[PDB]
Amino acid sequence: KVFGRCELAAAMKRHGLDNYRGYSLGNWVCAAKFESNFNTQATNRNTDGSTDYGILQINSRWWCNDGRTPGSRNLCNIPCSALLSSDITASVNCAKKIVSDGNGMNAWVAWRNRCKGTDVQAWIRGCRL
Ligand SMILES: [Cl-]
Repeated sequence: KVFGRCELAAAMKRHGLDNYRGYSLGNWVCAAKFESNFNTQATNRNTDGSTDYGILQINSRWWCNDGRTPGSRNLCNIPCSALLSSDITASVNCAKKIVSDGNGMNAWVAWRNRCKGTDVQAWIRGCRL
């Protein structure tokens, strides 16, 4: 599924991400935009052979099992393919674990490089939340 901007903002809002660990909703929408372009089916292979999955490009190196990333972990205890649903619940639940961990949203490369330090409020402008 390719989410609309406000559609995704609303979904993230009702799943409790607004100001979760201090990260306002626009940060989460911005992260999803630059990770997956709002596409729940997005997958990308990393140089080390792990793969990023879904709307928030969750990495099999640490967070989910795909059975093809030797030595990796599965900290969200979930098959990576489960992070590709049209329903964002699994990705949000895993994201909340990731963001509470250590370096916060810096765990998402696209967030650090494209959202952090910018005015992210524009990402939720006009949305019915
Ligand atoms: Cl292994």
